[PDB]
Amino acid sequence: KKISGGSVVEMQGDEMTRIIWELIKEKLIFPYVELDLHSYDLGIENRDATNDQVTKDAAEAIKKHNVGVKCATITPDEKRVEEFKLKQMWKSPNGTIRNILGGTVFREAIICKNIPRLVSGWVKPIIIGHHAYGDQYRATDFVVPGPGKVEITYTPSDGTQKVTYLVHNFEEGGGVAMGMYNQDKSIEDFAHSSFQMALSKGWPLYLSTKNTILKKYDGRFKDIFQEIYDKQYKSQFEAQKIWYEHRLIDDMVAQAMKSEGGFIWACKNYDGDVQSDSVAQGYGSLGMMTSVLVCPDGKTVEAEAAHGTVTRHYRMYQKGQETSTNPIASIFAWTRGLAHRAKLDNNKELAFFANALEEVSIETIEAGFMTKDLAACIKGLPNVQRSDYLNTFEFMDKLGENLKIKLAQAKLS
Amino acid sequence: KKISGGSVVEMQGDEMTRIIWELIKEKLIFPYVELDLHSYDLGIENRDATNDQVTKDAAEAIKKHNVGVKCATITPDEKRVEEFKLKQMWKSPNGTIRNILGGTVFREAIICKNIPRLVSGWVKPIIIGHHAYGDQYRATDFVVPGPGKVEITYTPSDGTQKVTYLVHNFEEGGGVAMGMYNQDKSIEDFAHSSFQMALSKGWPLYLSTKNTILKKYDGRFKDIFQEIYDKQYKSQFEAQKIWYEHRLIDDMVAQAMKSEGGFIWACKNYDGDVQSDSVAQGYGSLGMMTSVLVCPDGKTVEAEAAHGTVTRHYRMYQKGQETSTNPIASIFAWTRGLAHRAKLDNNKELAFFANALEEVSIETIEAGFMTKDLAACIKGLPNVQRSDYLNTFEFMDKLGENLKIKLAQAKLSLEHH
Ligand SMILES: NC(=O)C1=CN([C@@H]2O[C@H](COP(=O)(O)OP(=O)(O)OC[C@H]3O[C@@H](n4cnc5c(N)ncnc54)[C@H](OP(=O)(O)O)[C@@H]3O)[C@@H](O)[C@H]2O)C=CC1
Ligand SMILES: NC(=O)C1=CN([C@@H]2O[C@H](COP(=O)(O)OP(=O)(O)OC[C@H]3O[C@@H](n4cnc5c(N)ncnc54)[C@H](OP(=O)(O)O)[C@@H]3O)[C@@H](O)[C@H]2O)C=CC1
Ligand SMILES: OCCOCCOCCOCCOCCOCCOCCOCCOCCOCCOCCOCCOCCO
Ligand SMILES: C[C@@H](Nc1nc(N[C@H](C)C(F)(F)F)nc(-c2cccc(Cl)n2)n1)C(F)(F)F
Repeated sequence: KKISGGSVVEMQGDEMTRIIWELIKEKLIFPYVELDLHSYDLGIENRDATNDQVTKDAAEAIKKHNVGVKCATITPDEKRVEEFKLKQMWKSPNGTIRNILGGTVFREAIICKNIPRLVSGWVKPIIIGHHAYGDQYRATDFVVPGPGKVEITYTPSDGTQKVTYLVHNFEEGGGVAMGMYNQDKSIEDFAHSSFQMALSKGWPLYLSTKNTILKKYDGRFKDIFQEIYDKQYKSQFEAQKIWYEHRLIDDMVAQAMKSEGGFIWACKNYDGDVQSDSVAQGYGSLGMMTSVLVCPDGKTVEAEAAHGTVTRHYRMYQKGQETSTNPIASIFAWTRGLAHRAKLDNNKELAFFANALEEVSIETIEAGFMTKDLAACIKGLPNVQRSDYLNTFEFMDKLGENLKIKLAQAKLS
Repeated sequence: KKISGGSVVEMQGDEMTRIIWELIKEKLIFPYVELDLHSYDLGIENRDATNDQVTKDAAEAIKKHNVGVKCATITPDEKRVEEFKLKQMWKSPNGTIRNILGGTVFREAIICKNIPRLVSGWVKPIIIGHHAYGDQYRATDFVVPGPGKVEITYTPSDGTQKVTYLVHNFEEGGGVAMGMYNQDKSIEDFAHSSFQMALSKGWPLYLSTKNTILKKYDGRFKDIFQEIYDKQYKSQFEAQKIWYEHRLIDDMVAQAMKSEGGFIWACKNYDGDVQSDSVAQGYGSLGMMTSVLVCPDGKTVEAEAAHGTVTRHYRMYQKGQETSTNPIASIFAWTRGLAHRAKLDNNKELAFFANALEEVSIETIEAGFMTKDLAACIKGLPNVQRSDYLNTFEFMDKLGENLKIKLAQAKLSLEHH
């Protein structure tokens, strides 16, 4: 009857994405696929009840079963503490999971040909791999109050000679200073994840640094990537007629705007983070941005939407006002997780299903059925009328009918 | 009968831009302008021979004569050391010059009517206000060879106790660490140049930081800009119905991509570096962008192309293949440098020459004669044929033809009379 899906780790989420997540399971997944589902409720309340232990348990389950699909979750702040009366201000579950798995998140826009892009020549997506460790995000910065000397020092653990460098001698007034770092193993894992992602997609890979300026700091990224490429991955790239190349960051961003798309882009922490919103708006909507965490083994993945829980739409839903929330990124978390599960298990039936759900979602939007965010990209939000879009539940119903028709004609060979 | 040009500091560069540089001088400058030329060879080989002292010499010359025009230069890494057998990995000459001169680098695309953009919304220009001092260009980075503790310390001049901050304790391996800084006074001058540029153009101004992560480092930039705005510029902005607003760099990049253009973008050193190439490409080509470093005094300027030596095109040139590198940005380094020289000396003839060469450049491209990069914006790179563009030297020939006619008509005109 149903396709045997295998073991999948499922992580339930919050707010509007929580509603869509159950609609996806009930209307798109469960009628056709039978899964060994290991479910973890990462809803903000269950996280509070378990003192965030449910988040660590889910990450360990992903490590054992190799495939996880996650719904967007609330990252607590001070207002969230008051809203839910949380015991503590729990940290981001995405950060906790990524730190336990040790992978790199790759974000990819889902492209439908009728949705215009802000950059004219983009025909294929640009997949950015984000090294989410170190650099500015673990740095120590401080105000320099007046004249004085700032130095950075290194004291070896083996008791050998301590090294000291002059950062700056403030002579006239004050200013600011900061120290930051990165780690060899994290960079090596970042490289492995990047090479594995490029090989799975069959696309070339680019790493961006500023090693001409940061000769030691950024040069280490360039050296680690090149040595791992030359020793472990180059023949696989050549056999697929792809390649790896290092580029300076300023040249790289311009090359990305000029390109047609269709490459993997390994980004340092800052470079990947600061442009994520622009890539989403550049291709259309945040609702079309999916993501996958790829571990250096190439075997363990965790897929999820690259956007949040869409709190503003959830507030409208709570007051009975019509919402039109895009489910594509959430749906593609399931198809990408299920497609990886099928690749691990040599499951042709599941691989066919995952691709069929992708085609169904793209064909539906390209046929003119879309949510308000996509209609606004075509027409401009001030010009969007009610007849231009389907609400959140109508669009899920339309996807469910098209998927049923697609699989029914696929069963007729 | 040549135009008396005055004192100009010239800095020769590397690879493809070095070849274009000589063509500009022999075809567009030397036949029409007689200069008191102070030339410094910043080619990678002469920098290696002088142990990079020629770079410091050029910066001091710019300080003395107040006008510098620089060709793009190689900043070496390990690959360049082996290529040229260098004595060491010399620091970027631009970082050295900018950190001696200080100030703000203003960068803006060169717009021709027949060149489609990559960002269709950018109907107005975007001017990048790039802080030229500190941050990554004056950073101290090193390899961490193994387990150990990295700390950053502050020892105040007032004799009180040293302050020690833990950066990271490497426990099981090695990695990298670095320290960087900036100075209150240079941030203040950066703010003043940004506000004054916005008021001169009549456009709003935005400053982008990452103060959500670097609350102290980037918070200082945000605080200094807001302090100077509220106390010295806010009323003037409101008189022109413009404004200044701080933006998170994440929001600013997305906001700029959705925008109509027509604003000044004050950027920190690293961000202004990336945005220079990105904004140039969005309007058409890296070869169509000016860049002028303006020192806090306003008297000294260093003009340059925003792009690099175009190594990839030079590699084709070395193979004996025809290349179509865009020389406009390098030409506008000369015209912008000479225009400031004319302003300092109140040299009407030289001021006319600089503007005339810029007009000839625009007019030549808008007439259909352009390099391959601009033909690709019109036709799309998969569709461009050899018949659609000129190589670098044919294009320089066409410019020289039109400039000779333009300057000949100027000397017969009434304004010269
Ligand atoms: N993956 C994760 O677990 C992440 C979770 N979050 C959490 O999500 C919550 C909300 O964060 P927020 O800043 O609002 O960011 P969101 O991504 O949730 O939403 C921001 C805006 O983007 C638009 N948007 C995003 N996703 C969709 C979609 N699927 N369909 C239609 N429009 C969409 C909406 O615009 P408009 O209002 O104009 O219609 C929305 O208001 C926070 O608690 C945050 O911590 C945040 C980031 C990642
Ligand atoms: N101000 C300076 O002195 C600078 C010096 N450099 C140095 O230059 C060298 C090369 O740097 P790189 O990263 O390649 O950056 P470049 O700016 O030199 O070139 C990158 C790419 O941009 C395009 N491009 C740039 N300028 C032009 C132009 N005038 N006409 C047409 N296309 C152009 C070309 O793209 P395509 O290949 O698609 O045709 C080129 O391959 C390095 O040694 C670097 O240190 C770099 C930046 C600034
Ligand atoms: O057939 C499936 C299709 O279903 C469509 C969507 O289904 C949604 C189901 O989501 C998953 C839930 O299923 C698992 C069971 O979960 C148990 C409860 O899960 C918690 C989800 O939150 C539900 C809302 O309750 C939150 C409790 O309130 C806390 C704060 O309360 C504030 C006061 O309430 C405000 C109500 O609105 C006010 C409007 O003015
Ligand atoms: C989606 C765009 N990515 C991107 N765009 C810009 N600039 C835009 C062109 C604009 F000027 F409009 F803001 N900058 C960056 C960047 C990256 C790393 C560090 C920094 Cl500081 N910036 N990334 C892409 F790919 F289309 F170029």
